[PDB]
Amino acid sequence: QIAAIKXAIAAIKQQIAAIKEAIAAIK
Amino acid sequence: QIAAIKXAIAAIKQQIAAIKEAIAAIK
Amino acid sequence: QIAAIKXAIAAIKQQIAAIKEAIAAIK
Ligand SMILES: [Cu+2]
Ligand SMILES: [Cu+2]
Ligand SMILES: [Cu+2]
Repeated sequence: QIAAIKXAIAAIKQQIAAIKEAIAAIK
Repeated sequence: QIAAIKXAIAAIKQQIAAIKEAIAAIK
Repeated sequence: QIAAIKXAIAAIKQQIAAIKEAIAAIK
């Protein structure tokens, strides 16, 4: 369960980076 | 504590999906 | 490990709030 939480957070970090890039390009 | 972490991640997944939709509509 | 997961989630919550503000200003 703890390793699954760590994996989910790792995928979320990746999506956050992509979202910020997209918003940065617009701005 | 572990179940609280799982709940927080579930809410974050939901917000990520809504953010990507909004950015997708703009793009 | 559990406290590290809690810290990572706290930083993610902060980034989500900033992302939603930026998207809200655009919309
Ligand atoms: Cu990786
Ligand atoms: Cu649900
Ligand atoms: Cu703080």
